Parts: sequence; C-alpha cells; structure tokens
Amino acid sequence: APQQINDIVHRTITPLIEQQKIPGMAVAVIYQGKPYYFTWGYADIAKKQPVTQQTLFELGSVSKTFTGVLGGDAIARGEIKLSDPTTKYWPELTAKQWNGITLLHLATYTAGGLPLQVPDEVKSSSDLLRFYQNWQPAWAPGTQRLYAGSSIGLFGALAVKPSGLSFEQAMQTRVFQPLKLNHTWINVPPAEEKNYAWGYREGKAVHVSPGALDAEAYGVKSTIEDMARWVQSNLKPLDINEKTLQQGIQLAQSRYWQTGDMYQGLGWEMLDWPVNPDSIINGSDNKIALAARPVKAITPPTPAVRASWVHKTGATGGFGSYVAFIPEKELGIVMLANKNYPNPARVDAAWQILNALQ
Ligand SMILES: *C(=O)[C@@H](NC(=O)/C(=N\OC)c1csc(N)n1)[C@@H]1N=C(C(=O)O)C(=C)CS1
Repeated sequence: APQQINDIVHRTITPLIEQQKIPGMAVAVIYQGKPYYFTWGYADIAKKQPVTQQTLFELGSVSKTFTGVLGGDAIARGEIKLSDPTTKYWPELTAKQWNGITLLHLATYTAGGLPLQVPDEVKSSSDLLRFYQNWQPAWAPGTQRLYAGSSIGLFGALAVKPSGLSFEQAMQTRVFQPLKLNHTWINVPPAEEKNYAWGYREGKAVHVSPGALDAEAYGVKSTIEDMARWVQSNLKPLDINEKTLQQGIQLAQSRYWQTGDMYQGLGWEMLDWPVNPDSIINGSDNKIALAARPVKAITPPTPAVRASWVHKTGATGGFGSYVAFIPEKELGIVMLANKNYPNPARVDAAWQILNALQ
C-alpha cells in the first residue's frame, strides 16, 4: 500500500475495533483501480484462526447488491421488464392488493409496506404464497419506500423464473463465474468450511440459518478479495466482456426514486457526490434507514451517474459489513467484520478512509 492508505486505515480502523470489540475484520481499499488489503484479529477465536484474505464473511443484506445486478442482467437479456406486474411471474398471487404492484416496486421497496423480514415460520413454498397472499399494504404502490428483505427477496425469486434456473444457479453462472468471484458462495461447500469465519453475537459463535428467500436477501458469503473484485466490477462496468452483465450493473445503479438526498437503485443506494457525510452516516442508522419515507419517482430513471457515492450496509446475527464506492474517483472500500456493530460506525469509518484518498 501507498503510505497515505496505511495511515488513514490504521488511524481509522484501530479505534473502531477497540470501540466495538470486533473480533475479526477485513478491509479492502480500491485506489486508482487496484485493491489493498488489511486484516485484523480472528475468524475463529476458540481455534485461534486469523482473519486472512481467504476468510469468508457473511455479507448479510450486501447480498441485495448481487440480487439487483442479476435482476438487471435479466432485464438486459430481455427476460423481464421492471414495468411488468408481479402477477406475470407469480400468477397464483391472485389477491387484489397485488394489482398494480410491479417488479420495480418489489426491487425498490416501494410496493407499499412489504415487511423487513420474512417471518421464520415461513418455511415451505406454500407457506410463502400464503404469506404474500395474506399480507395487506400499508400504502398504495409507489408512494413510500420501506426497506424490506421480503420485497427485494421476492424480486430476485421472480426475476430468475424465465431463465429456467434456480436463483443460486443463475447467480453462479451469470454473475459469480464471469466476474471470477470464485470464492463467493450462497452455500458454503464442505471443502471451503475451513475458511468460514464464525460470527459473534453476545459472545456465542454463530452462523446464519436457513430461511425463506435467504439467498435473494442475505445469503451470500465471500472473501475480502472477491468483494474487492465486486467493487471494481461495479466501479467500472465497461471493462466487463459479457454485454448483459455490463448493462445489468449499470441498471442497478440507475436512480429510480429519491427520498431526501438519497436515491434507490437495484440493491445499491446512491447519493450525489460530493456527499454530505452527516447524511450518509445518520442516514445509515436504523431509526432512519428502516423508516417509511415518501418517494419521488425519477421520471424517467437516471442512468448510472459517475459522480455518486454508491453504497450498501449489511448484517446477519453475527456479522456486519459495508461497501461504498465513488466511480468518478475510481475509489472504493469493503469492510467485513464477524460482529454486527452499528451502521453509523461503519459508514463514518469508510467516509474517513475514502475522503482522505480522493
Ligand atoms: C440485511 O443485512 C438484513 N439483515 C438481516 O436480515 C439480518 N440481520 O440484520 C441485522 C439477518 C438475516 S439472517 C440473520 N440471522 N440475521 C436487513 N438489514 C438490516 C440492516 O441493518 O441492514 C436490519 C435492520 C435487519 S434486516
């Protein structure tokens, strides 16, 4: 690393780890195209395994970025349109509240109050139809954004129906493989388990459990290297040889709705750069990030704007992550930790690092 990068990383990450008691963390900095890696602490406290560049972290809701891109790749292949009604892909959704709710609404949390999580009692396919058939909206479609795994989760499950593939198999073949993300998994294969960090919640070692629509909303595990390569791929999508993937990435950073000073893409969220850091830092706090807000349609959607801060927070019960980049500045960051610590602490550290490098 250039000395600039070590100094701001160490001066920023050391106090964060101490403040938050994070057992293991990996950071990548993307700077003038190339990634620079830092690791601290333990993947596995008990067995004294260090965090390395090969350690797998659970990405949590950062998985929604892969989901948004794969959905974008399906649009670009001609298989779906964001203007299609939900019912085109799930006809059994016959309850009348589903009228007028499109793929766009699902992908962007604007369907009218679909909930944060799919409840744990929803295990089977028929439980899932049931859950969506019996849900009643809080609002008309396309008036309020409420951040929701049940919403983007359903988008991803529907968006792969036309391809004929499982969502897993579509993600593998259409996103992971072409980008050479070869240590990124929805299901960790048994031979790779030795690299799988434990998550820590109130001291207990934990992994994420199976759940309805887990792959679509929070199901990806990856390494700091592969996540660096995911950021580079989203920073510079024209370098990607597969046409539909290249367009898919650009569709996921298109601006569909605005609330306050933020815009909703497909899994990614964006703000104009130069950004006010107060708004990203405070905006990431759950009190705000999880609240319903009114949305203004961007008519028509703005194509990926280079001069943007593009980002996503994610957590599971035992992990906490964050990815942010700025395409105009050829700059990005990935922060993976095996503890779920508050979002504003993540964003503030990323902001400290990146504004220092621009
Ligand atoms: C995304 O990260 C998603 N998070 C979750 O679904 C979980 N935990 O979040 C704190 C989760 C999934 S499986 C498991 N054991 N835990 C949504 N994101 C957030 C977030 O802070 O980004 C949440 C508020 C919970 S829901």
